[PDB]
Amino acid sequence: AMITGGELVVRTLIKAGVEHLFGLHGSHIDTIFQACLDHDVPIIDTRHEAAAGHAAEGYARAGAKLGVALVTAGGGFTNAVTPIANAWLDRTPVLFLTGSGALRDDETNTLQAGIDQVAMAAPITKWAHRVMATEHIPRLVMQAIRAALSAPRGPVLLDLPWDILMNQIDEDSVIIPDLVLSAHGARPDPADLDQALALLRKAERPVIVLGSEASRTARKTALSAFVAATGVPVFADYEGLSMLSGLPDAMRGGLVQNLYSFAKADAAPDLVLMLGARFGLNTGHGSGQLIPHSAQVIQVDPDACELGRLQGIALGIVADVGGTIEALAQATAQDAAWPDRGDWCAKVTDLAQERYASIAAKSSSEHALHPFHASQVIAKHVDAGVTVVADGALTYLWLSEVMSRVKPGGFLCHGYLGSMGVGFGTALGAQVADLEAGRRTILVTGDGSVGYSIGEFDTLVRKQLPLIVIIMNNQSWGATLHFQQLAVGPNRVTGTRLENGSYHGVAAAFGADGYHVDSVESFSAALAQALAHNRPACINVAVALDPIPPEELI
Amino acid sequence: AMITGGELVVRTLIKAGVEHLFGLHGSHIDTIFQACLDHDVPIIDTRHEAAAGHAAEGYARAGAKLGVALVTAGGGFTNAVTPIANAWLDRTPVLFLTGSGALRDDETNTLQAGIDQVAMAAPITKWAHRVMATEHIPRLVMQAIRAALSAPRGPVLLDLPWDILMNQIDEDSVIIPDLVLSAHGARPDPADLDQALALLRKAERPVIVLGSEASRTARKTALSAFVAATGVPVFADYEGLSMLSGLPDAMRGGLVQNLYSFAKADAAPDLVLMLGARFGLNTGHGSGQLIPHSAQVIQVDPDACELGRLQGIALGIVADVGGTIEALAQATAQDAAWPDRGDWCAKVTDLAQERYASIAAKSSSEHALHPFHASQVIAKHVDAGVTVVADGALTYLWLSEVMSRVKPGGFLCHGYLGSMGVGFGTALGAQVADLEAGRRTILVTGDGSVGYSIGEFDTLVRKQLPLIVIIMNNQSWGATLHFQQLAVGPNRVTGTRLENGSYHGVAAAFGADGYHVDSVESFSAALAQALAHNRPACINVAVALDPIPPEELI
Amino acid sequence: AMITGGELVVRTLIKAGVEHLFGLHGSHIDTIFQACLDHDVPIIDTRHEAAAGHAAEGYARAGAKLGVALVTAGGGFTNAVTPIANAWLDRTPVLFLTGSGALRDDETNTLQAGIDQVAMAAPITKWAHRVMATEHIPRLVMQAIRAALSAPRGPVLLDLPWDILMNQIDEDSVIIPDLVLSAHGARPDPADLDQALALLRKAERPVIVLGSEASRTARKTALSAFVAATGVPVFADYEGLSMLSGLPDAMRGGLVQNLYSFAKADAAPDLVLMLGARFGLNTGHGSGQLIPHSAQVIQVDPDACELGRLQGIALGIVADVGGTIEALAQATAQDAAWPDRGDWCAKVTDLAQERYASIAAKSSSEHALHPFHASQVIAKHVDAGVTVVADGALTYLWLSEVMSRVKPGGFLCHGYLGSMGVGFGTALGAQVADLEAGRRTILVTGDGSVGYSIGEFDTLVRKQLPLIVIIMNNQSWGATLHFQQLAVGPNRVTGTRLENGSYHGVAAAFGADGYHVDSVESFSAALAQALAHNRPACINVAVALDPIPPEELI
Ligand SMILES: COP(=O)(O)[C@@](O)(c1ccccc1)c1sc(CCOP(=O)(O)OP(=O)(O)O)c(C)[n+]1Cc1cnc(C)nc1N
Ligand SMILES: COP(=O)(O)[C@@](O)(c1ccccc1)c1sc(CCOP(=O)(O)OP(=O)(O)O)c(C)[n+]1Cc1cnc(C)nc1N
Ligand SMILES: COP(=O)(O)[C@@](O)(c1ccccc1)c1sc(CCOP(=O)(O)OP(=O)(O)O)c(C)[n+]1Cc1cnc(C)nc1N
Ligand SMILES: COP(=O)(O)[C@@](O)(c1ccccc1)c1sc(CCOP(=O)(O)OP(=O)(O)O)c(C)[n+]1Cc1cnc(C)nc1N
Ligand SMILES: [Ca+2]
Ligand SMILES: [Ca+2]
Ligand SMILES: [Ca+2]
Repeated sequence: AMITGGELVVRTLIKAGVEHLFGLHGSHIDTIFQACLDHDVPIIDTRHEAAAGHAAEGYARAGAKLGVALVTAGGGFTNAVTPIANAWLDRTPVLFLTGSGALRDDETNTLQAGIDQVAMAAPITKWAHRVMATEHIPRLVMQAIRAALSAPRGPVLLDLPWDILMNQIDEDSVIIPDLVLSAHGARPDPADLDQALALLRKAERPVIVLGSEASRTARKTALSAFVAATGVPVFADYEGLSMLSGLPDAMRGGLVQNLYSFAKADAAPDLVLMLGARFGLNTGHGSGQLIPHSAQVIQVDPDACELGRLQGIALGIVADVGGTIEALAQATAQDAAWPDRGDWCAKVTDLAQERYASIAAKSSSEHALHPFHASQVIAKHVDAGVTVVADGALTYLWLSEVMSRVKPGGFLCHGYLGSMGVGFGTALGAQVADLEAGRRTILVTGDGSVGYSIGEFDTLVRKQLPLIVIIMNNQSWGATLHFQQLAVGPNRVTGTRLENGSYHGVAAAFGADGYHVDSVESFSAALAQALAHNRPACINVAVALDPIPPEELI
Repeated sequence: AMITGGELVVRTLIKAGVEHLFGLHGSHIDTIFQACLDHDVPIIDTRHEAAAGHAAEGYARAGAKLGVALVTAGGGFTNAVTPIANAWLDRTPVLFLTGSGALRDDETNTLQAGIDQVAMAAPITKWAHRVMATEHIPRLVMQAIRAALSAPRGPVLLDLPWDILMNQIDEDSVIIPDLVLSAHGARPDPADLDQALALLRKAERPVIVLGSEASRTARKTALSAFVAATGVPVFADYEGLSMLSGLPDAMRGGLVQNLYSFAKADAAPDLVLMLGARFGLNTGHGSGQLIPHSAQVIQVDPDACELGRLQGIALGIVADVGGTIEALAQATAQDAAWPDRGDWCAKVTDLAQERYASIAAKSSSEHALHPFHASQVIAKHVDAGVTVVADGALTYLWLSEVMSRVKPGGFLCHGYLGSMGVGFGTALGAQVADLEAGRRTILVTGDGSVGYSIGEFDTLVRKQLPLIVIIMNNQSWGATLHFQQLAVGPNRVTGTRLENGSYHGVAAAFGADGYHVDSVESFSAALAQALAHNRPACINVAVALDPIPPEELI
Repeated sequence: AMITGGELVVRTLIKAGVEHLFGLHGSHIDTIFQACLDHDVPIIDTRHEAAAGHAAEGYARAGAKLGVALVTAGGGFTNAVTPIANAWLDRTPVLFLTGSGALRDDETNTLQAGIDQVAMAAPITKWAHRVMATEHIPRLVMQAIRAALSAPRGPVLLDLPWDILMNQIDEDSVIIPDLVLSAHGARPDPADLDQALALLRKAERPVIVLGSEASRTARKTALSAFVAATGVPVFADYEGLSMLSGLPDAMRGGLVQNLYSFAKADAAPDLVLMLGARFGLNTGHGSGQLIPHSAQVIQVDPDACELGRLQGIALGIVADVGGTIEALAQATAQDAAWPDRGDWCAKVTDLAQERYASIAAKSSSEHALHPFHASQVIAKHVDAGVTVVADGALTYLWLSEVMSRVKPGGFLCHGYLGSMGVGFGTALGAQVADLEAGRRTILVTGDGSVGYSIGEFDTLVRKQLPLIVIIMNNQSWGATLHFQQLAVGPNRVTGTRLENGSYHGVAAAFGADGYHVDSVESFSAALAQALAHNRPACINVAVALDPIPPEELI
């Protein structure tokens, strides 16, 4: 009859539909651990709270659902701050559940207390709040979930004092609310949708650019219907890329990065329809190099701040991206009078091929394995049944060159934070979500980045998650070493070299399969072997450092 | 060719469509004052930054547009804090432009610097930011405006360093952006809209409740079309009241407080459609006294946190309230005949009438003028050409009982903050907005509350604003004195009596017309005379303290 | 046996030795009001929380003790923010006690809640904290007081939820702690004190500069002993000025401002001993105009950040200023071998006279009363039995010219915030403290500044505080109008004129004595008459606008 506050948390999460949590144990949060045991709710316990926080992100991004992180008081929270900051800029729906010092014995200099965790998370969350009463738990947890899941998606910090969690109350008096929040996002006014479709109809070279919000809602059947009716080529940033996987080949522009060479071929887009894609790092800021200044821009984003923040736009609609794609498909289903644009769809594909073929001709593995050749080996295994998680710096910049011609089930790369090392946790959580959908997860990381969470091979083995970790070992912090050589001088390299360590040996010591390769053939076999087994795998790949990816210079 | 940073602010403001500013001069913000002088943009300068901030709120609320407050470094900002907090909780679109210490001489213990103004405003603003470069001004001002105007509406702080404002750049080097933000808000998914209407048709006693976001968008014709087609009675909180003024009489429930006596009469609403109305103070929190626990609730709000915040709902839609109303009118114009609902509308009217009649029978002006009788005198002068601003606890609690039967052009009352004294500034700015709309502003306030900004009679006289200030003088901080008597004891009054001061004398000293009255006949005459003149006025009304308004008890 | 949380607050304040509180009533904080009634502890209730907050500052500054402000939830707190910011930069010990929304019904959109008051005050307090349990009240209130009173002095925000205050607990179980904090501040290491005294002994032109921390501890008998033994001239900023009142005339350098002309007469100080005085607005930043670059600087400040922040120093000691003055006196009491320096003490006095005599020759009241002549009239009445509070801009800049030759009991002027209008509240609280010591308080304010808190004449009358309010009426926001004329042009004056209002008429309407004067003779009589009566007084003084004070240009 009397239940704990931690029991109230879990019962509310269950009603919200959460099936997995990611965390690291603390006594402060044991009531949640105990309640999850009773309800058969798995908590994937990691070796670092950061890895657990990133895992919650990866699960959310790969699964297009809510991710739930569970950390303890003090160091538990502070270790989860990078994940929060990452999810903030990436717009990923994660409920960060954290313990804190009991409300009683406030200001007593006790263990794991004395830190204002809410204030620390306030600048990097949609909502950061501390629970003041055990009876408030169900409604506040549900409020937190509603905040995280709504447009634009983002992290929420819910702080649960040890006091509030251990407290026992009458279960018959406290109500557990349902998640009553519409799955269909708000759509544009018909007049705005008409104006958008009217501009798209008279455009000579229209282009659609998808952002992260297009991935969160994942209206794939609606997207295909709109694209098949209009015949407009679709581009996407890293986070929007997996949304292109269900589209016909002739309509796939790929990553927005290869819209760079369009100005030179006098093929700079006439109209650009930005759906969730923001003006920033991925879309070339307000330089006009990707999104042209001469082009008329229709931008749809749940945040009005983003509406033409770095560039003049022709139309700015505040609405949900999933709802807009749904609306665009619905309106165009009865239209049936759209221009051909087959020649324009051929031009965007040829220009993307022009880029890829140019890089291939300049790449050679005559002495050491070229990063681009290493990227191709992975690309050969990438389809709708595979989630690719990208970390490192040169590693991801090289990998992006092969990603726009394959159709991944998921592509989870760096966002605005660009924080090295987030990939391991991200991929771990992604694999948990991929197990549900019957997909395989592959992490492509740098030798520098992998060291951040290399202890997670233990978690892979303990939890039997068949994640394949590919380390692009160029014996250094690559892109930073490249900056030292190019921006300062060839003899000005310090603190960027990493000429030590057997990463596959580390993985083997944790119980995971460890491969080490230094050629195309050996890497091909190791990757094929890793895919064939239902085990955690590490593939340490010896890769050349000298080559400069086009995206580094740009 | 060379223009100041202040010029960039003003040129962006003009391109945004702002015609009035409210502020207090400072040397740090002089470049904005000088630029407004050149462009003939009037800055209504007050005697307190709080009044200027409140005036911008009142201008925003009465004119259903963007209010712009303009304050200086240090104390200029800190004096604007209450207006910011008030605009935050009330959801009013106000751009707060503030000066700050120069970026040069940072951390030099200089005049009006040394306080982190953004950090202070961050917990109570949609966005708070400090400009780092003069070149960034136009895009940042525009971004701030887009943030303020978008759902849910709210205040934005733009911190503009003296250094940044004084700096001069070539006018052709930085472009002034247009306000490219759709005036049409996002609307619900057709499926959600159809479920809402399906519930509305099936309901036996359906009710609509409007909130602040309905007033901000002001889709009056759409609301009228939707209401007439469905025949469903409409209620509103304080801020949504003026949106009932264009609606047919039989469909008017008045203020949401009227729902209280519906449970006793077995007439508790079967269904309630909440449009912008949040679960909180004005709707009876989660008590179920106004919004019944047994009712099926359709809630429409731009913020997902609010959806079923304190009470379980049947359907939670995240969308713009104005866009939703427009979508509801559009859908109900082209569907099947809706049920009559004539008898239910009559029941709503009669219960509101029975409350009004019950108070009138218990109100007696023998010995001293009764607050309800004083409220009736004002009520006989309220219509579409009148904006009523309410302050002062017991004052507005009594005044609310007469506001449902009348149809004001605007009704600006306390929100969640419930800060005494905000009314004067609010009414001052509302009068500026009413002047271009051809309306008259009347402030109804307490003797305690008026003292906060009593120096604004000077501003009324200097700027020739014909605001009528009605002071309900019960010679005390009334409601708080009642709290002491009811909750503690009869001999337990302390710090709540104000048995001093001729407020009509104060106004006269500032040059305003000053009336002192103590009866129905004398107050009627004074108010009639004040309405007949194009002059600012103060009517000091001696009123009884003992009467307890129904709304105080509940 | 069972007592409220508000009772615990008052019992703790009593044990701390507080005899007065300054506030404005709210139901949220009624338990404190009720407990003060029972214990005969006066709460000076004002007409604005800002005035109450400033009153707490003034009481603290004039009394050299702890000031206690008491404000309610929501608007109560936000109205008190300017006082907090002012006390923060001024380093004045004030305990800001604020109500807030009950911890139960957190996140319920209820009255006066939903604002994070702690986060808003965090950037401008030594400590901002919310009380989480009724049992914690006594220890946390005492902790707050210890924080405010210790070096450097500053404001503390203690947030007391309505919940926590109304809660009743067993009085026999909760202990009320004593204030156990040493009144003698920490002193420098003997080696540092020796090095300081050794530099002072060989110096040709040594000067002592006192800051606010010298006033807070007020070690007057120790200061005189050190000055009489060494014969070093003593300067002070506005806040340190009253500490010079017990010194011999030949040792009084006055305000640090007249150290400006020392470089021209080749009398730029050889050594400067800064005691609590910071590098900033009052000491001419790091320009070298007051504190020379060639001079060796010994700086003593409880904050290490301040130790040579804008200028190179020779010795930096982190210690309490009161403890240092005590230590300097103790060491020099047995020394008795100090150089004469009578000629240097004569030179500093002559240079101060040179300044005063130069201004007098340029001042004329032939057409309108000159601000300097008006300042002289006040100066004639200023001694150890008088506290002078200075507001306005030109008003205080002119008044500072006559202050360095009189010996005020107190001088409370603007600090770094420079916030216009703070003077009324400041003076009101100062008068309460002056009633204890048998002193009279005189506020010298501008016509612009007085409008901020002009309703406080009511409080003066209600509480029978004999404060004399002198308004220097130049029909405008003077210094800002001067900036428009000098920095932009003679025809570029907007929003700075105030050609309306009878301020004495306003004061008379509130029940206070109202004088209006426009000549030396009439002002002399009005001031003499105001001093003769034990009543609140307003002296509206017609004063010339055109004259430019030397401190404005500098
Ligand atoms: C009472 O609180 P407890 O939860 O029991 C814990 O916080 C603790 C217990 C006793 C002393 C100090 C800390 C402890 S003790 C503890 C186990 C440490 O395991 P380890 O194998 O390192 O040493 P040992 O105890 O087996 O000798 C954990 C995970 N926590 C929670 C925790 C999680 N993540 C981070 C970053 N810091 C933490 N303190
Ligand atoms: C331009 O800025 P850069 O400093 O060069 C850097 O931030 C970056 C990020 C994205 C693309 C290119 C460079 C990068 S790139 C980089 C090297 C990564 O080395 P890694 O071995 O993982 O991959 P690779 O580049 O050698 O293939 C570092 C250390 N940083 C700074 C950094 C430090 N610590 C953390 C948590 N995150 C970071 N991003
Ligand atoms: C329940 O809380 P209460 O303390 O009773 C109070 O906050 C209140 C009471 C009923 C409705 C709304 C607010 C009220 S009501 C109230 C008295 C208002 O006096 P006034 O003479 O203005 O009008 P009236 O009641 O006599 O008609 C005060 C001082 N307060 C606290 C307060 C103090 N300072 C500021 C800036 N805002 C505030 N709300
Ligand atoms: C150099 O900056 P300035 O803007 O000129 C100003 O801040 C100032 C402060 C100290 C000395 C000189 C000027 C001043 S001086 C000033 C005029 C004060 O007029 P007042 O009638 O009170 O006295 P006087 O100068 O005419 O004798 C104003 C409005 N401001 C800006 C301001 C606005 N609102 C608040 C709460 N505090 C402020 N300080
Ligand atoms: Ca690498
Ligand atoms: Ca009243
Ligand atoms: Ca003046």
